[PDB]
Amino acid sequence: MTVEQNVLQQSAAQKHQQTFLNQLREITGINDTQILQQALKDSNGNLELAVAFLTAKNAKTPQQEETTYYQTALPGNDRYISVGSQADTNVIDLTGDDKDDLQRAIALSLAESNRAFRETGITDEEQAISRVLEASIAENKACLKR
Repeated sequence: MTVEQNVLQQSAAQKHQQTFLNQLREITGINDTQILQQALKDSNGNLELAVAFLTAKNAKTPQQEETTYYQTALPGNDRYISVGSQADTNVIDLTGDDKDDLQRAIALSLAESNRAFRETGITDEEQAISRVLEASIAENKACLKR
């Protein structure tokens, strides 16, 4: 797939800096192309030195075996900030169980009645109008010239 070859064309003198520098990426497992050539100018042809200028601390060998050089083969990212954590709203009530409304239906009527009534009820009006007619003599005995 990624054959480390193809077709070489001269460039022998350059083959030196290539290998030496290439190495720097191998021993210390460094991945900086700029800091490397820099480690060379200071090493003056010294490997463990150019290496030292890069790690200048510790260093092993089985760390990261030159596997690739593109998408860092990133075999995983990591948990970011955190979850969303939405609102846990789910209480209240859509209906609110309000059956007292009808209690208003009848109630309201209880009004149209206590307002349509006449406090009386016995309807003594009949006995009245009557006693009146007679007052003037309701009917008539000896009709007039009319």
